[PDB]
Amino acid sequence: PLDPRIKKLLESGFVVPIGKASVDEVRKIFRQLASAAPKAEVRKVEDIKIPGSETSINARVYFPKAKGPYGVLVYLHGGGFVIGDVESYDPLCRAITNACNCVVVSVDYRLAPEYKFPSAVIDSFDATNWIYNNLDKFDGEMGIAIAGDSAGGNLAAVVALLSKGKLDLKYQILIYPAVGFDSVSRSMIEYSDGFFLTREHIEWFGSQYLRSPADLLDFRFSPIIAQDLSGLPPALIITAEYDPLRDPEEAYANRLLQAGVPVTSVRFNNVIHGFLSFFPLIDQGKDAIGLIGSVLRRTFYDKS
Amino acid sequence: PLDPRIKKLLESGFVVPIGKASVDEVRKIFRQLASAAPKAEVRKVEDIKIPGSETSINARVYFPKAKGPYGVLVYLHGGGFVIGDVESYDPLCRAITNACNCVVVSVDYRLAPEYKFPSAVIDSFDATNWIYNNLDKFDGEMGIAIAGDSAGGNLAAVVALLSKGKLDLKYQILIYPAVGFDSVSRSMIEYSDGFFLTREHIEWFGSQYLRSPADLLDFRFSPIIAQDLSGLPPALIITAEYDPLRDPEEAYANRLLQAGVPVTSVRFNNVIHGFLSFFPLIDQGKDAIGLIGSVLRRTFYDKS
Amino acid sequence: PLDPRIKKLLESGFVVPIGKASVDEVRKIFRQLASAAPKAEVRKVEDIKIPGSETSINARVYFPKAKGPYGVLVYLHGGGFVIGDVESYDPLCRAITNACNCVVVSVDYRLAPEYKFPSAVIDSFDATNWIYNNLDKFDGEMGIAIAGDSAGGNLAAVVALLSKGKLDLKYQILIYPAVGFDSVSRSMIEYSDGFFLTREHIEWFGSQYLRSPADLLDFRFSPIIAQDLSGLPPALIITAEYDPLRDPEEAYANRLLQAGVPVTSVRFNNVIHGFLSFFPLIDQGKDAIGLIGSVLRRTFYDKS
Amino acid sequence: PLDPRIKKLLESGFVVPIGKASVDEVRKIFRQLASAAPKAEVRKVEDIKIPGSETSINARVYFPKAKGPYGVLVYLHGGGFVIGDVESYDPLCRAITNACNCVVVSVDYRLAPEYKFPSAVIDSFDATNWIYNNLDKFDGEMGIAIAGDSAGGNLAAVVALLSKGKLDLKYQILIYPAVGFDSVSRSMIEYSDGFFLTREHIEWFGSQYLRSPADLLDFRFSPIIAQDLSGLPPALIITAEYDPLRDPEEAYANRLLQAGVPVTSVRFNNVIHGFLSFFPLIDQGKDAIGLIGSVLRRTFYDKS
Repeated sequence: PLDPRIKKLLESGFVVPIGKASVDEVRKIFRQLASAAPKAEVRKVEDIKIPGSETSINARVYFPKAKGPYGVLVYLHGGGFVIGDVESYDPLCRAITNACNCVVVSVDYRLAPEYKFPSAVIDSFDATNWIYNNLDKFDGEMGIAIAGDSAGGNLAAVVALLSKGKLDLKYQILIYPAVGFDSVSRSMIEYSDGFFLTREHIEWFGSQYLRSPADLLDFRFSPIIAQDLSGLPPALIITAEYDPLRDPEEAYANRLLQAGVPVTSVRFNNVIHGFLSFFPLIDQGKDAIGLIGSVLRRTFYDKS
Repeated sequence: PLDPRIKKLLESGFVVPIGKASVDEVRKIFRQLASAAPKAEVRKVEDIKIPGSETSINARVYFPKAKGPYGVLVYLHGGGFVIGDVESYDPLCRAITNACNCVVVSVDYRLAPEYKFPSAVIDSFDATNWIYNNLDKFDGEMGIAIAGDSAGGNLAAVVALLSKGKLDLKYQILIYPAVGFDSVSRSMIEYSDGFFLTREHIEWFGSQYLRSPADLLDFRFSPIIAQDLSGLPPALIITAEYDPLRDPEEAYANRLLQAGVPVTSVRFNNVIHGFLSFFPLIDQGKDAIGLIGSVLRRTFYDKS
Repeated sequence: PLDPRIKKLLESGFVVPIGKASVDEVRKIFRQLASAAPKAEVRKVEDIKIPGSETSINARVYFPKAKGPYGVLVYLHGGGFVIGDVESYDPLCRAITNACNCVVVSVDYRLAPEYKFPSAVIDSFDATNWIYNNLDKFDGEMGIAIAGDSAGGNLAAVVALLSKGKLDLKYQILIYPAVGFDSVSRSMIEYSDGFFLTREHIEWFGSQYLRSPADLLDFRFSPIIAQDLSGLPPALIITAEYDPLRDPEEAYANRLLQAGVPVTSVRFNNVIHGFLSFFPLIDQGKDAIGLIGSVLRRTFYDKS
Repeated sequence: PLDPRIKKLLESGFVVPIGKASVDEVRKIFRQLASAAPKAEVRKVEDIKIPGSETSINARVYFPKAKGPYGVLVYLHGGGFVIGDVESYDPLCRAITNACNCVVVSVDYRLAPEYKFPSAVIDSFDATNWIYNNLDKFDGEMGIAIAGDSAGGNLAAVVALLSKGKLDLKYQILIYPAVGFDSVSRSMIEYSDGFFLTREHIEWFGSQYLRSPADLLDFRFSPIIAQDLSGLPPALIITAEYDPLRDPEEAYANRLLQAGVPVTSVRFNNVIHGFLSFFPLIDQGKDAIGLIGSVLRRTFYDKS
């Protein structure tokens, strides 16, 4: 079952009313839930502007207390392509920075409904490309990895596909990613209601971001249908037991492994979608951050 | 685990080499596996020609020994839209006829690759419509129901959708139906190999029947994406534990139930896709036929 | 998920308050829930007294409208070894009689807490033995089979074990049986609350029937630990998707199959423990009765 | 499915022939598989003798390169209560030492069949008690935690129960622990063969360690039946997807959570029982060690 702490939380009015309030109001509610966590100190934080192909892309750079040289983690926030932003994810990014002893660059990709698919993908890819070619500005020569949660994990997976034979990503961290259109899985049907992220929210986010049903078949929305997954960076894929998105994420892990990509696929039992964002209230979220920290310290530094 | 009888069978060379032999050779091998079962006597068998909108449609009519009046079951064979035919399914149709005490009309819908989607759907619908308007010719006034296995179960489900507010179907029997595009489910990933129907076969059948990826999003191929499942006939949905197709079929059951359609969804444990076709070698197949017989005698006759 | 009809029912106060009211009151509430179903006509009903080794055993005999000769189904009711009786199960037994065209003998085995384990087992075995040696009194020469639901299914399975090389049982029908001590399965943990039969009820029933923890290891309470399951009668095992007892029943099916016993193991999706008792309110219960009818008409009569 | 790397490994003759070779030969084969991994440097290693209530208990103490003060992890090796020892687990203990920046004390508890249950429990508890009262000898004032894998994880869980209101354990790390008698779970039935640890091995180990079937009901063998799990130390429970032992471990996690104990329960997908012991050949094993390191650095030091 759910961790009783989580069951109590959901019963006690822990909700974002996606599809039942204006886009402004749902953004505001999410800001308050996410941005409430403590902001751990880091060494230095910098806001920068990345020159993207279609827009100037805001990003926030977090430097760790450890001395360089560093690896650089490009981080793409979640929020169903519609909500979230760099500043609401500041507590989570600072926690990751400290766990990984690495530079984290959190990207403000364009959001729907104002900017439809594939705008978020273009910005996420353009930001990763620029960071790769400018690692020297971050004392970042230990290399680049890409990470994101939920919608951001979808973007991370897709950027890893788009980067093949262009950039040299060390690693992809996919934190309960959306991996594409799912009208069929058991987890999607079983956990459609009552577990924080609902089927109605998933459909509402889709209705804002996608332009037509053809986009469902586009690998830049559904990377699980990509023709060829070989040669992608090694993956850590974190899933949550009581999450409608769980089964397709475990399928994507298996497909990567089948294509010879190294994958550590881990299900956090007893918890729900989005749990890292609520690490003060959901202890397992801290341990998932610690797991991200382990994998990145190993890839970048060959350290424990 | 698999029923040891089935494990022994698969180990002992029980295979159709889909995608690894010519269309002619795979059709021939399937004919031999299916057509090998005993042909139970029925009262009378008749081959008829149904005037379809695009072709003359062959069908075989089986009359039960019980006296009329009858319900009429329209039966659509499986074979991935490419293999099978009325004559290979003659043993299974005779078994159903005897179990249900009903008239069975088995439909020879056009096959791929010669005829692509949606030719099989058009023929299956046209046949059902004609049978409905001609029930009197079968002493068939107790009404019409639709059934099929695998690809035929897909066609049965889709005909039920297309019939809403045109015909009065009493019931839909979906025997491990294909219910649409699935790149994500656990059963599909878990049972992709070694359980008679493989992912490679599913992809090969798709490559023969579909015209483009857009067809994946067509409700006449993927009925699980239909906009509105309400008002469909009550369903019996039979699934098999070790079948890649299992999870999406259980999702379709749940979606029907959510739309207020009565559904009896039953998983036959320990068995594989296609098991009713092999009822002499797989005892559970006999019991699945007996379950079909119960549901149809109740719907048509209000008899035990 | 649950069939919405069932979810509505449970939400609407469908409960037996096991462990929270006196034994008299819980028996009375169960009588009212079970005995409410319509009593289908049969040909003749007779109450008899079977001379058991420890008690005179009441049984109710139901004769079908079909002409003889008959098979005889020994039926053992459920109720956690504590509640239920022949008369509350009269609607279900009449439904089975009509489905199977067979004689049903429903046994009033001694109940806990008045009579502890193994009293129910002794009576169930003694009744089966007497019926076997007296089949001629029922025009019952087509043979004997044993069936029960829940606690009664436990007793049926155990009688099948105790009968090996004494009686010639044709078949065992185990309808969501209790198959022994389970402190570990996923279904038990997952469906411990909210699905009609709860962990607290299971523990309360155990506390009334068992004498000490050693009884947990007795094969006459936990048949899944029996040393040797070979040579038992072919089984139909019915399970329900949302039932804490589900996983150990599927394990018992697998163990039988591994011991070379023919088993048809079927999970009724979307439904709860006890669903056949509520066949007027839960349509799938009718279809499960129809499946029992198919299997028994085949074993006894070699008829469809 | 299994990680293809693991499938290749198992196919390529990766086996301990438990129950099919002498106790000496199975011990020798395990020594060679486990002891083959690289021995990472640590600061200092010491072999000590702990005065137990029934025997002098050998233990190996590993000091980390980081400066003190330290927490102390008591480590209990796996091997089904029969095989393994401190020296075969030296590579894994050194890896843990480095990940946790902590003192690890690996305990040589008495083995079956020479010493039956509960000898291993008595030694594991006596060692933990002595280490707790002698933390000063290890510069170990940051406290004590207990960890073990498989049989050792069973012993760790049981020591945590036995320590309540005697010692102050900070944490219990249970790495695919055996949590007691399981004749019923789906994982046990499903993964009984072909996944390195088999049902036959589990039964053979039991037959060497236990004295009678009554021991199955003893909470010091089956901690999942303990009367009261409240007030135990926070747990990290690691399970593996393709492991017969998986389901009862997830049940034990849930029971702890229900008793208000903090638990992080994580399933490593695609891998088998014992995978941390094979961290050079199974990459996920390294990441599981990194997760142990995160949780211990947090509990002992409040560090990332």
